[PDB]
Amino acid sequence: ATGQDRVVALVDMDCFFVQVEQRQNPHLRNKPCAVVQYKSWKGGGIIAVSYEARAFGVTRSMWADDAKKLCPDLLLAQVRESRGKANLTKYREASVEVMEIMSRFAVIERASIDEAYVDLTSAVQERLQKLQGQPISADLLPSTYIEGLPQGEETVQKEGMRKQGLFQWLDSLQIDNLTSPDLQLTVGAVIVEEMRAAIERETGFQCSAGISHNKVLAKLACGLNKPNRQTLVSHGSVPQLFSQMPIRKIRSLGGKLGASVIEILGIEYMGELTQFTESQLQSHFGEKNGSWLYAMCRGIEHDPVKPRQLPKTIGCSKNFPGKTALATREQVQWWLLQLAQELEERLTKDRNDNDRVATQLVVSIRVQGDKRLSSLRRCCALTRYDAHKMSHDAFTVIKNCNTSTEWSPPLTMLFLCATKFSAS
DNA sequence: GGTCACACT
DNA sequence: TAGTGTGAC
Ligand SMILES: Nc1ccn([C@H]2C[C@H](O)[C@@H](COP(=O)(O)NP(=O)(O)OP(=O)(O)O)O2)c(=O)n1
Ligand SMILES: [Mg+2]
Ligand SMILES: [Mg+2]
Repeated sequence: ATGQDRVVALVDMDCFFVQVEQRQNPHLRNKPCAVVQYKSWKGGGIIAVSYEARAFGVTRSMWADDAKKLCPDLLLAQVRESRGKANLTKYREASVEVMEIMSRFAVIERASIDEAYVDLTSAVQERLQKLQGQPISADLLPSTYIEGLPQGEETVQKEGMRKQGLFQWLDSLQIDNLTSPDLQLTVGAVIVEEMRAAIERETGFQCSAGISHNKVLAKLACGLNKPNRQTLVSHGSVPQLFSQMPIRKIRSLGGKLGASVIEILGIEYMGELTQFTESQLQSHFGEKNGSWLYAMCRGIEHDPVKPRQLPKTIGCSKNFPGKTALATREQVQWWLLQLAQELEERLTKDRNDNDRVATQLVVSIRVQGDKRLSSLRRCCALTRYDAHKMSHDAFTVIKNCNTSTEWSPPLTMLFLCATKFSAS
């Protein structure tokens, strides 16, 4: 196939944590902004950045003190601290607002706290049926961009260029054909406009979206015209788009695999992948990766949009870097208890909200000087939503790790995760 | 820094 | 694992 079977959208909130704080605090609005956690060290780590702030070069993971140097006026919203650790409840709850709205339109997959994939194939056919032999107006796509267009003097302005590109696309469109993938993408884009308007109107949160035939392309497209804009990436636009597209850009090619792909094949762009036979790619990167790469560089992916509105696992973690590493048994127990308590609060709310219970508890830790995020992973049955029992059980699981009332080596990280959810 | 999902074997 | 490592937000 040409992988034009489905219409898929990825909707991603623009600087989400910042928006949540901005909505709550009007003074932050339309200003260089960032969300930080753990203010005491280096002003705290920046985890979210407003677009005004990004203009000053402020970036995520940048110490607030350093960010201040770039942007003296930068406004900061602090992640809530509960029980001595960052609490992300406000953002999770804000995420639910967005997810619930999106769920109304189509079957959604929660890719992250601030984004979800949508399969609009069914919705599109019905809408196509609803409007018959009906030409699609540009007004229905006020925030839509057509990648690769315009092509072949208002062009000086970005909005003018967007209008020209959109017009070229629409004039080209043949609406008398229901089957056409481009038409389907276009109608899908119309719905996404409606979906995004509903999100903004109902939550006050602005978002961006990518409309394409698969998840990878939808995701890539979404990023192209952020913020507060949606981009339609057609099948035909892929060759030109991928021709200069760094391999790392494609989802899942951001890490080692992307590097090896680049390193082994001596190429920099997605498009260059077309040269190679499927076997060739399979030989270097194996059976699953090779097939995925071969199809993907051709704008073809089959990964389905999973029907998962609600997350699979609920986890609590904290880090005790460097000196702060826990070197006493009582210390480990107290922190396990703090994690367990928050987990219990989240688990209990989850059970009431989602009608399910977690049957398995996962405990993960890191010892100092270990190069691995997890020094050890251990699991024990989770039979009660009791923080004291859970923390007590977790200690039992990891206690042996200690080497000779004091803990050695000191623990750099503690992780608690509830998993294996069951209906209740 | 804190949470995720998932492909391994 | 069951338990580890990858890639993501
Ligand atoms: N390393 C990261 C990346 C994201 N996040 C959190 C904070 C973000 O606001 C939120 C959403 O991630 P994101 O979509 O990658 N970025 P954000 O929404 O902030 O800005 P956009 O670029 O998407 O407009 O998750 C995080 O906590 N740690
Ligand atoms: Mg976002
Ligand atoms: Mg995101």
